[PDB]
Amino acid sequence: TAKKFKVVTTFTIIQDIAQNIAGDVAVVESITKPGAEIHDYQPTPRDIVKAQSADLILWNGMNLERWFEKFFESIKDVPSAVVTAGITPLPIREGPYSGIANPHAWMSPSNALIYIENIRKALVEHDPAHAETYNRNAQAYAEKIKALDAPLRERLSRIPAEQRWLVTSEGAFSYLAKDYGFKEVYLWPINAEQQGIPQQVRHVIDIIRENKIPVVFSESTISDKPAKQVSKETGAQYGGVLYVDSLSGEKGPVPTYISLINMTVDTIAKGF
Ligand SMILES: [Zn+2]
Ligand SMILES: [Zn+2]
Ligand SMILES: [Zn+2]
Ligand SMILES: [Zn+2]
Ligand SMILES: [Zn+2]
Ligand SMILES: [Zn+2]
Repeated sequence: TAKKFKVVTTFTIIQDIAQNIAGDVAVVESITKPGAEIHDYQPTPRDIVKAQSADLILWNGMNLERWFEKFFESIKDVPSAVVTAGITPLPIREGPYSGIANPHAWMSPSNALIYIENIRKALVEHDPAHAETYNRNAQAYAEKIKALDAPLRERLSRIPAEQRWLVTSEGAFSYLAKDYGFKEVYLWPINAEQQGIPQQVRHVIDIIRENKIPVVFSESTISDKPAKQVSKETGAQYGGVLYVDSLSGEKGPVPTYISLINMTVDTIAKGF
């Protein structure tokens, strides 16, 4: 037990999944901090030194981290791995990124099994002295993820099909909405600098008309104001905050990936 194998991830969700696979035999750190916007994060010099100190770097791919490839050019002799390998992307459906992969694949718990296997495989490949701990921890964590499916569906089972509309600010929930039979509506399709600020807001306020959607949400790394506005101009309650792009701090409501899924579904459910 000298200095432990060091893994650096781009953001907090991957950090928590990887630390569950690593257990005590490896140290997993995230480049972005809890609460920080991850799509257009601007790396600092201290971020370079952190990534350069790693034995292995994990990132999402599906162009989630618009900043990563340019950043990674400053890192030498450190292998990286894309943890969404083998996931089939859902395309973005409107706006200037229409047709690009929707990168929020981790919001489907069945996809998280694929994240887990990609991370396990990378850990075993580059740290083979601990292949037994990594292989045991991954199987145990995959079983925790599989166990979520029944309580999650049961928690949402009081909402009838026609009523299952999920109205959020970022369209970050397409993978979760597909898994649990929700229709998605959103103020913008993916976080970015962009136009369409008030026109999608009026188009969303539209769809809330004929479907009498009762509740709309925001998310933890972006401004809650546009959702709160939509709630004002309609009769819909503001139900947010949902979690997708970041965990909370270790003492906050959402310190782990499992707590992020459970609490996001729980908040949708109570919103209805
Ligand atoms: Zn050891
Ligand atoms: Zn080691
Ligand atoms: Zn490798
Ligand atoms: Zn043993
Ligand atoms: Zn739309
Ligand atoms: Zn996002």
